[PDB]
Amino acid sequence: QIDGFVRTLRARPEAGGKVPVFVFHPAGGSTVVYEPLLGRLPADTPMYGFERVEGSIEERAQQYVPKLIEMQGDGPYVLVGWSLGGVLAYACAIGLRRLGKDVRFVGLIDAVRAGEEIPQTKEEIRKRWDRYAAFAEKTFNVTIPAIPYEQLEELDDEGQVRFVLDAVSQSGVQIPAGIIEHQRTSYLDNRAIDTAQIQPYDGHVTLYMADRYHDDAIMFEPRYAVRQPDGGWGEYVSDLEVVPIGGEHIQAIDEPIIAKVGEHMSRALGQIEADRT
Ligand SMILES: CCC(C)(C)c1ccc(S(=O)(=O)N[C@@H](Cc2ccccc2)[C@@H](O)Cc2nc(N(C)C)no2)cc1
Ligand SMILES: CCC(C)(C)c1ccc(S(=O)(=O)N[C@@H](Cc2ccccc2)[C@@H](O)Cc2nc(N(C)C)no2)cc1
Repeated sequence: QIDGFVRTLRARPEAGGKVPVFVFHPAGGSTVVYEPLLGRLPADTPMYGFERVEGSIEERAQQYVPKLIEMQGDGPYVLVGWSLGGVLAYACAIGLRRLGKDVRFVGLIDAVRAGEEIPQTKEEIRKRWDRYAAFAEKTFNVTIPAIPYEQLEELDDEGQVRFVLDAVSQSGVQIPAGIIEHQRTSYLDNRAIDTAQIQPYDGHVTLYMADRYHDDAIMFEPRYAVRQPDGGWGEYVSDLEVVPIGGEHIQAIDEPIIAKVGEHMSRALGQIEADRT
């Protein structure tokens, strides 16, 4: 079922069988988010999921790649991710092609960059914690105390979350460990994405593109309110296919919208099966 950070969603047969689909977890989720999609792919398509690991996007990809190669050798690799999962899947594609492997398909499920660039100032840090508090108040129906932003401004990201945690606690909200963990790791995944530089990629990428970011995303980061038609990826990917799916970011992995992703993706997998012969 789960081996290290690999989840089997559908095991491959001992020999032969279709090309496996590798899916990568989003922020604050496991790879069980990909079950609806699995149900929209051909019968007997294997699927394996990469769960969370620590580091820069690059350092995460560096841990996934040894395992991808252990499971699939030379290729063909099919790599899919929703949201952060999409960033991870693409990082892995970069790395696999550089090692001389065969990546046939990268499917970014609404992995869309913020419409504008995020400063790097002490003011932005203050504003981001403000937005996080408003999100946490709405999401958990609690009161978050005002933070003294001096002596937090100067810390790194982990130092910043540690301090906000001590502040929430000292105000008298005891947070379940599971929730502390989840929100810390999600926040740090967001920071990993933001500080990563996207690398050019001369393979085929498919971007499944929703209409907009959902409310909580826009509340957390207002720049998600604006989208480039190419999701920010046209800069880096010469062979980019953009498939419109409608709806919001958060509905992209739910029915009915995942039927569009699944239909399109099935034909891609069909072509790949036709050629392995
Ligand atoms: C559901 C997975 C996924 C990837 C789609 C997701 C993960 C996390 C979030 S969140 O961080 O922005 N909000 C969460 C806040 C929380 C964290 C930890 C413990 C309890 C709660 C929940 O509200 C989310 C959630 N949705 C549901 N539904 C039943 C819709 N349950 O939890 C949003 C979507
Ligand atoms: C830390 C608190 C919380 C729950 C609000 C949060 C914030 C930010 C993220 S995120 O970094 O994973 N943001 C996602 C959009 C979203 C917002 C909000 C919720 C889910 C999802 C995509 O924006 C990622 C993503 N980046 C890209 N790029 C191309 C850079 N593609 O997808 C995740 C949870």
